[PDB]
Amino acid sequence: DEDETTALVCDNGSGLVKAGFAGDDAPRAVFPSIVGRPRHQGVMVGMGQKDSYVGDEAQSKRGILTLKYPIEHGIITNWDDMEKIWHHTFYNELRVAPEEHPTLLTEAPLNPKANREKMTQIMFETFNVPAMYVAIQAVLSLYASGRTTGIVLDSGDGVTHNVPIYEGYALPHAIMRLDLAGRDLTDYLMKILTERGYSFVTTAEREIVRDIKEKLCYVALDFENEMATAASSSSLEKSYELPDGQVITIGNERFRCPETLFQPSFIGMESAGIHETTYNSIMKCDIDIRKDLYANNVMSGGTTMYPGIADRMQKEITALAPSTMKIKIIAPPERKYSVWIGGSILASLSTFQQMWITKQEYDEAGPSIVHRKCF
Amino acid sequence: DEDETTALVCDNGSGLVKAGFAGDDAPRAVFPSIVGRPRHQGVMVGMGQKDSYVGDEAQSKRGILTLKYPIEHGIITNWDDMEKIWHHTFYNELRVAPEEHPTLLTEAPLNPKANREKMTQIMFETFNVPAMYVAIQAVLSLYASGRTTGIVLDSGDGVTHNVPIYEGYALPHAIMRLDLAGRDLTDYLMKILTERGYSFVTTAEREIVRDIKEKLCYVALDFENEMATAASSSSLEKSYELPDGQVITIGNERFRCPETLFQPSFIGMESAGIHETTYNSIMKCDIDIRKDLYANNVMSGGTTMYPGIADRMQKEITALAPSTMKIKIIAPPERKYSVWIGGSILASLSTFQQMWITKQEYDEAGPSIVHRKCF
Amino acid sequence: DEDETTALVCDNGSGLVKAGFAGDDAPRAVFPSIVGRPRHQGVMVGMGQKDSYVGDEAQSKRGILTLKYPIEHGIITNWDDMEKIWHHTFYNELRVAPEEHPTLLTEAPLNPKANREKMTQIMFETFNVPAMYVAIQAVLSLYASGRTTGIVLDSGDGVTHNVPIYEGYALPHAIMRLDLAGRDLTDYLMKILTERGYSFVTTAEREIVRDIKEKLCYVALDFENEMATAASSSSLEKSYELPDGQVITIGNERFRCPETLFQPSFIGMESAGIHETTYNSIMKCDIDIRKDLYANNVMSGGTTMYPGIADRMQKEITALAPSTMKIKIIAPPERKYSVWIGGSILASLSTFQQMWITKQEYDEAGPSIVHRKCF
Repeated sequence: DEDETTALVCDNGSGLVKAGFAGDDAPRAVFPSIVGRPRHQGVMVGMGQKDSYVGDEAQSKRGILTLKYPIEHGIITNWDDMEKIWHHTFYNELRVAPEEHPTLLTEAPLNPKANREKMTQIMFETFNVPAMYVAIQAVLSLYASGRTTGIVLDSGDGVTHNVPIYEGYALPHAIMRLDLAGRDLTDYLMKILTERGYSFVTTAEREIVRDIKEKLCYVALDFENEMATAASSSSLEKSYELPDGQVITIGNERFRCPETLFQPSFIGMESAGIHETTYNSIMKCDIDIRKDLYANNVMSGGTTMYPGIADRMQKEITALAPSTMKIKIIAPPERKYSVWIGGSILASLSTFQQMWITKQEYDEAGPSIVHRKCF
Repeated sequence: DEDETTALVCDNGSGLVKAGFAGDDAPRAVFPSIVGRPRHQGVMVGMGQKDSYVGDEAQSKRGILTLKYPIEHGIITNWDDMEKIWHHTFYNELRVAPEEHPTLLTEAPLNPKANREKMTQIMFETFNVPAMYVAIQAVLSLYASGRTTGIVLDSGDGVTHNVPIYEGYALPHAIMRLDLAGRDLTDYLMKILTERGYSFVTTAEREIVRDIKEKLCYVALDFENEMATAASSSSLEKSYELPDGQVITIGNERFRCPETLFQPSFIGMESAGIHETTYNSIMKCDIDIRKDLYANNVMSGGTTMYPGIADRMQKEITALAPSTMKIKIIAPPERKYSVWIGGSILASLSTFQQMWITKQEYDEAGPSIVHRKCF
Repeated sequence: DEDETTALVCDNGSGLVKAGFAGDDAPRAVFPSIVGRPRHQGVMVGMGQKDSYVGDEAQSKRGILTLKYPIEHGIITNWDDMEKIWHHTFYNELRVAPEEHPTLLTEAPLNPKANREKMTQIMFETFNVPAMYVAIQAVLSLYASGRTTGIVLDSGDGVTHNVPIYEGYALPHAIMRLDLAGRDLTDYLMKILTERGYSFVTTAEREIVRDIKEKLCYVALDFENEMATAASSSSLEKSYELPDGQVITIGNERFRCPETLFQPSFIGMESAGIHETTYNSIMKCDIDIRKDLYANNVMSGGTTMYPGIADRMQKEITALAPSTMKIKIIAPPERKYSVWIGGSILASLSTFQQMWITKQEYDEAGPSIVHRKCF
């Protein structure tokens, strides 16, 4: 803010990319993370007002774009289209030069070592940004929620991580990476459909599977109790019309898919569901740490959107843990965008200075600097 | 035969249609799959001893036939001419009534739902065939080979499939379709030729492009290594004169087209060439299958017809995959007809009892019978 | 041999399972202790030649298997895969029926009540074995060493125990269990590396850390003196190249990791190291027993494998313990396998018969039989 280190905020999420100024309630420019290259070349018949297709203009008219995804799962296949993406982001809708103001970015949990310096290198050395920082996705949520201690589960849509939080910042040991997330459930559902006879192999119908799950699917109170229920037909089979060709009936699979977070055995993971993994991180921390960790439990992300994810967690948690303190699960009305919300709040507040990384700080210790200050 | 279920084998594919009886090791009748109706027409002036033009007599004449192609990419646009095609197939060269003997047919991979029942309807209802079955094209090839292990890459000519095989039938989950195939190369060569200065837009010269490619074209050991070699004009440019009235000099382009099978970037595909696609299919189908798959990889169809196809695969495969097992490429002397050869053996053998569909099984499970029995 | 006992010897160890006949110099059949199920489902394409993957054949494929470990901390998570493991052990390489001959098994110290009987139940009632015994791991090592009294430290890999031994057998009261061991050191090394800038979160690099530690690591003599030495780069930093693409420099950390064995303070636990706990076990024991205990000290297991481990013990032990008697540390040329090289002597020998537990005795006494004959 006016030759101040503050930080303009860009969230690099799987669905859309949100960017804007520090100290502002909502993002300015929003577009899909895709960059166009030719798909059926033939040669250039003519070019539609630009060399490469990037952002909102590209998605609306589709076609030429190969639907190349620079960012997914937190990992980037090709850096070259990225330079164009930030160009569209700052110059076209923000209407401000990146050189003039500070930049804040969101850090996907357990991201590769190469990416932090590479992302930073483009903005400082290439475009001369006065300062910039990449924020920890899990840490931001805790301050936004208004709690100073606990355990936070936070997934943007790409990956899911369990990060315990203490008065001091958490370090690698306790934190674990989980492969179960909301996008995963959409992919998982197609796999189960195979036994009756329904298949959606191509990306054209990929969107449809996602649509089916959020409007009609729900989370079973207990999978073991309701399995017996599936023999009869009433609640499990519901008539639904898909606009394109045929009727689809889904019963047991509607709840079988959501059941994945609590029952990983069907999908194929060694680790137990989300409630079991929560116990592991809390247990190995320092002994005075535990009493206020249990009081605050935070559930967030796309996979917690279902009709009652929060209710299941309380029964199970109290059985294998100490009974000397309150157990409560906190789930905000809009936990899915809790990731984005924390980042905007950080920009607004000046408490954020201890947390961030300076350009000079990167070469004092080298490429290992991101690990040194954050997880 | 006479009443035993056995089989009559008729193969509908991208080149020619082969028909015969089970227990027989060679085809009885072969003709191109084309049916003719008037072209310029002018109403009618008489009949050329054939109401509709079908089979071997038709192709030699050319001229009158519309060159209507009943089968494209595994999909048939018009079924009315189909009835005539089988009429020529069984009644003339075979000299046996379809009504009298059971029929075995070949299934084009990832074929549309409408076609299985439609094909079945023509035989059992219209012509009263005692029994029939449709067999999956990738599965048949492995038995002719005699191998009980190995991966089969097979293309009729129209399409390319990377279906996994383990002495059984594989589900839709592990099978991929590729838009890159042997007929494709013939079409591709005209497309690339446009930058150089040659055009073959009309259908009259469509046949000619194929002829150029098979006799003189070859597959470069490494495209990256020989690009430099292009400047020297000795091996690359050969003087060939086309029978009609033009001279065509082809150099870099002769191997540039073959190069397409291993380097899709010039054509315009997001996926990597056939060797990479093989890795994609191998990772997903089953890990334990891999040790025996690399040793026994099989290349078949029009695509692998060009000399030197087997050697390139050996160098490329070891770079992105495990190095704990033997690497060899197996291409039989007549891999182009490998699809048909395997099918005859299944008809001949009594093992196929578990694997086939009877005349009233279709009625018992309804239109959904094909899906119930096979993927 | 067939008529009476003699007894087969099977050691259920940390990395390999050894089985064989009595009176034998070495074990007959050895394989890794792992059982596989499908890792990523996608049901089955063909079959990997077995319903379940067990032993040496299973390890070679290593991909499709779930890497489920039947033995951890001397505790078995799932009994069902165990039945298959013994099936491979006796029928495949021994080429003798378990039913025909008696079985001897190694007992992990301070093991759960359920396990002795459960292990016994499978072999007797399920397979009708004539006789089966489980031996005390700490007791066997002492006889192999040829010493009748002393303090024995023995760790296979999973756990570390300090059990003092007198002319008569020891009982729970004067024995201790430690969670710090040789496999722990492999895990421990990753935790320290965080300060320098190296992190290996995944299991793929887990194996690599183990490789680093045994070839170059050593155990520092008096840690407090050596910290000043840390400034000098001649001994602490060595250049070593990792096969997968990274450079690893280990200095202070190479000796600091082994240090944890003697200095628990760095990790954050209030549990004392091996030399302090040695004092604890001896103090508990009767007053006229200590003088012969101090003269002979036995060190064994993975922990004592590193060069220079024996010398440190002499200096440290006398500091907090009495100085009125000779202090000597005895380490055999091979102590890692000392666990296994104990059971063989008291298996081959006829004397061992009085010590063991047999079929009828288990039923006659009941669930209390393990306690009745052993501490």
